[PDB]
Amino acid sequence: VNSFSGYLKLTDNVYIKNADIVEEAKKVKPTVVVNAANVYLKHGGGVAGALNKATNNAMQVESDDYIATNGPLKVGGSCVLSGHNLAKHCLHVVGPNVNKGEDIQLLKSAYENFNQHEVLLAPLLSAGIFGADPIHSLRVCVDTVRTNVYLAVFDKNLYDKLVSSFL
Ligand SMILES: O=C(O)C[C@@H]1CN(c2ncnc3[nH]ccc23)CCO1
Repeated sequence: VNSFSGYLKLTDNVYIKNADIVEEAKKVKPTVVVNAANVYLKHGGGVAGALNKATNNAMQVESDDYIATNGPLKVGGSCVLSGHNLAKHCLHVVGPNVNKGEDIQLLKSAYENFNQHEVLLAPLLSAGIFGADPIHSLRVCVDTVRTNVYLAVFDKNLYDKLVSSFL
């Protein structure tokens, strides 16, 4: 039993809710919140901008030190950093950004990072300003992630479309 509330069950291990991931993280304080990161960990907008703003820019400060030491992530890759006031840990995962021409096949590699964590609160990778089709993102999630994932979808209209079209 866990503290996630109000989710629709899509499969054995995938759950979905119309929610603001920032507000959901603040309420649940999950072990892991996933950030929709880029390779530079520049958290300017979308989910990343919202999560970083909620940490009062502490996420960005920590991320800048990470990059200065380690260099950029790979598209499809991830790193574990602090969750600050939102979660124990933040798993920064880089899905491909269609608006940069990155290969959508890398979306499966991106979701594979979730399998290193037993339970996660996450957004749909490569959705929103990353330019991929969220219906496709949900399908890849369900077909790739085997650990327990709680998906937060900000947009109510999109949430309803994702549920209604789910096979
Ligand atoms: O979850 C969605 O509905 C789609 C994502 C969410 N993206 C966000 N952008 C800025 N702030 C945010 N807070 C929470 C989500 C979020 C934008 C669109 O793609």
